[PDB]
Amino acid sequence: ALLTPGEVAKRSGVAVSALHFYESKGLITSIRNSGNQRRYKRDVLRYVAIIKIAQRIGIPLATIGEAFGVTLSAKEWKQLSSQWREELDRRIHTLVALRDELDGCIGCGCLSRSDCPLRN
Amino acid sequence: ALLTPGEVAKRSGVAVSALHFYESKGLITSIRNSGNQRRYKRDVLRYVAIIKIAQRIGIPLATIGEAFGVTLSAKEWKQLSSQWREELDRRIHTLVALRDELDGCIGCGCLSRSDCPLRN
Ligand code: FES
Ligand code: FES
Repeated sequence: ALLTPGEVAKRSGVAVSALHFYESKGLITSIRNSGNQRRYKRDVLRYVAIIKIAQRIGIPLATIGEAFGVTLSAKEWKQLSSQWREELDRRIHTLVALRDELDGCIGCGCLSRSDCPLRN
Repeated sequence: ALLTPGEVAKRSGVAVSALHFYESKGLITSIRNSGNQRRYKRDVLRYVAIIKIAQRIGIPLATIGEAFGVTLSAKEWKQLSSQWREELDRRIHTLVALRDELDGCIGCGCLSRSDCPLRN
């Protein structure tokens, strides 16, 4: 039912301080009691789980909350999961693009401020 | 011959403070004079140029210096340029790999701590 900060932590593989962070950026929330004695809900593990994946996928921490704006059913996950992949892919290509800029420049070596793609 | 900090800056597109940084991490060097009146050498533009590309390629700032250990002739560039590309590529795939982990998990949505690749 209600998990202690230390519990969510040990079971989500992240420091308590992170749950704080993830709380400051308003990604997860708590329910104080008897002298602000905080606590979290079962599902919370699911979020942090998703949050990590998200970070691992390269999604900026902010854009996380934004997509966290639209019971974390596989239906919902389908969403964040996709928008994020599609995002990952966009990045993937940006590098593949840079990889190519490199490919050309290697044999060159002019590093011309004026014309070298790597330089622009 | 000798470029003022402000000159290397305006012509390399980076703040003077960066040349400082790039000097702290020992990537470029200066030649004080008449009351520590610093100054840089012609070639220095070339380095910073390379440094930026490097950063743009994703190469960690440290590993820059290390590869800066082995007249910046197209011969030399061939080196750093390659080791870096080869590096970029390795990264490129790591994501393509993650992209796939995602691809599978999307339709799922179990986010099982136990078995979900995205989770490990
Ligand atoms: S190094 Fe000459 S085109 Fe880039
Ligand atoms: S969400 Fe089920 S395998 Fe990853």
